[PDB]
Amino acid sequence: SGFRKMAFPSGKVEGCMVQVTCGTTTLNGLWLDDVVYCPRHVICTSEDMLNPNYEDLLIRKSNHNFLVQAGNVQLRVIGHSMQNCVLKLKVDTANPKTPKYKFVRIQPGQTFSVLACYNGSPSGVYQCAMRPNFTIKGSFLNGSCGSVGFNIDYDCVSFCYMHHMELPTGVHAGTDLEGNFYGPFVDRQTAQAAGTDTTITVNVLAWLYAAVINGDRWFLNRFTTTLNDFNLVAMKYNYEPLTQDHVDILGPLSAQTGIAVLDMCASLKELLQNGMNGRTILGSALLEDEFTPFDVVRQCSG
Amino acid sequence: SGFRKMAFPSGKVEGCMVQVTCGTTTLNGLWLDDVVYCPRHVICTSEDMLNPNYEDLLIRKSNHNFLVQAGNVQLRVIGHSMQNCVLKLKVDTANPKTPKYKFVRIQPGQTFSVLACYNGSPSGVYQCAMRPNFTIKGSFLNGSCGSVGFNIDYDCVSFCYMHHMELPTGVHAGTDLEGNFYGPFVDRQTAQAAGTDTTITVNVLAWLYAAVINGDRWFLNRFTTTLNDFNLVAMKYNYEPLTQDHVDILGPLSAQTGIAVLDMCASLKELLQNGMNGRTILGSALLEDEFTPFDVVRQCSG
Ligand SMILES: *[C@](O)(C(=O)NC)[C@H](CCC(C)(F)F)NC(=O)[C@@H]1[C@H]2CCC[C@H]2CN1C(=O)[C@@H](NC(=O)OC)C(C)(C)C
Ligand SMILES: *[C@](O)(C(=O)NC)[C@H](CCC(C)(F)F)NC(=O)[C@@H]1[C@H]2CCC[C@H]2CN1C(=O)[C@@H](NC(=O)OC)C(C)(C)C
Repeated sequence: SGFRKMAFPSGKVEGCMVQVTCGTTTLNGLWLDDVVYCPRHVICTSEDMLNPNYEDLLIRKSNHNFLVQAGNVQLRVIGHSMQNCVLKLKVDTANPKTPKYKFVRIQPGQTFSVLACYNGSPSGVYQCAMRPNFTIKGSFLNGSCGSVGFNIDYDCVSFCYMHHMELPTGVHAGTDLEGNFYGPFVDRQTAQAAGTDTTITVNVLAWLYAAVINGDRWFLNRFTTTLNDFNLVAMKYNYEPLTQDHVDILGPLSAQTGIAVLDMCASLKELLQNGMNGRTILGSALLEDEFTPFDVVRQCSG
Repeated sequence: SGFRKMAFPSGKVEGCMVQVTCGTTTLNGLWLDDVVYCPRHVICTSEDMLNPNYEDLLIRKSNHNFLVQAGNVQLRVIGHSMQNCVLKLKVDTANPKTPKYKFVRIQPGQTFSVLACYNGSPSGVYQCAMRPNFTIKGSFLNGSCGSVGFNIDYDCVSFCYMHHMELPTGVHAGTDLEGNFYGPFVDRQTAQAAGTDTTITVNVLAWLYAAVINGDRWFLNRFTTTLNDFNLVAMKYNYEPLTQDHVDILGPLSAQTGIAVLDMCASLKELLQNGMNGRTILGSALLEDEFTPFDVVRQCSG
């Protein structure tokens, strides 16, 4: 029993973190096979950041302008190219610690683990979700650019996020491992703000199932609701629409607990309208939305 | 910016996890140098668990009764001994992935990362605290025994917890890596209950400093309090006493934010008496107590 915000073991990713320096900018890179992936803004100076033309800035660089360090050893850069907002540095050595990996671009609502790094050294691991407004609520300081987010599927590391920036509200923006930003953000130091965020409804329902699996049932009720009437209440509280596909994905949890999805929706509706009345669910006084249905099944079934 | 429940990168510990089987009981072991450490209850049967005499049960075992598997390879057991509630199995191979390590017995209020494992395979990592009642609020299923808790200090892994059991309230009990239980618990399937828990006051204050460092200041006030008057209010809310040593440990955070410890105590007193009035601190509607002052400095300073 128990339910924690649980990250994937980070070992397979720790064995891929390197330091990348270009001029006075040092950040992290991801070394897989003979390629090091990092944010392309590693080529910028403070003046360039305001409005950079990355194609020009990269044309002015050579392989020797990039210093890649894997622990105590230097990896010679033998080639370079830009793919969207990432820079790919071909190196002379294939990483012997390269795990089985994939690059995936996730959807909002999906969770992942972040391995926060500084100077190519892993510092900590935590669990995030891609918010509906395409930001992540991470914990990143200057030097963390190039830190990655990932999921582990059996023995395959699926990389889904690379860190690039912090928005004025303290939330974070970045790209997939092919350098495409999540959301409308751009890698330039200019006025950008996250849109209004919403609650990931399917994940709140998944976490209410986790609470039931763990013996927290106080919020359950005899009522059911229709998907339409639930969505009418959900919109009012800035919750994402619950779809029939979401109801289907919650099927296994619904069957394991004997509580139909629309029955759980009536509990969520009652919680949204009345609050918790001084009570907690899984040690939280707020409705948690950063566990997917898969995270709940994984953690509760091992 | 940002503040998350952050675990240490688990790689160094993942490289030490093995599976240990004795009869039909399979659990996890920790392989460091040529020794595998695991819960001694691996030698018990369901009938033995009610009231075992471990000295007898171990005398009846031989090295060949223990099956140690490190991934796909079998590690031959060449010796065995019991130290408190842990079993130490000497094996024919020294772990080539043995990090720089120490075994430490932590105090209540200290935090650590748990690498949850099943059949010698790491499943997830999360952050815990040793509660004042000597339990941990973990997330563990059957098969997780032998999973360890640790801190990483520079390049040294300090192991502090090995998982053994779950109490009726859903919280967890275990030992240090030398097999001494935290708290009054014993490794036998009999009536045991955790005592009433309290809030780790020094950690709540550390997290209020983390909130200020991250721009959350709504709870601050112009008042100060005395250590005695704060402790009089703290006892009323089941909070641990705040000591002068705690006030000293919070010194660096107090100096970085310009808010004296007793000034922050007046904020905590006001929060305990009035509540949050619909507001949150670092995304929480409860006062968090599972970040130590060191965790805050580490995460906020990188
Ligand atoms: C990152 O480049 C790094 O770690 N380099 C050593 C750095 C990470 C900062 C933080 C707080 F998120 F960890 N990112 C930046 O400084 C980025 C940089 C690349 C893309 C634009 C350029 C500015 N920038 C920012 O994060 C700025 N934010 C915005 O411009 O938001 C619209 C600030 C420096 C935070 C104002
Ligand atoms: C652990 O032995 C294991 O993973 N083995 C394969 C197991 C872990 C259970 C859990 C839920 F915490 F992950 N631990 C036990 O089953 C222990 C076992 C060793 C010490 C006593 C004996 C019973 N036990 C318990 O956890 C029981 N709890 C108590 O007896 O609490 C007083 C239950 C089986 C949970 C009732």
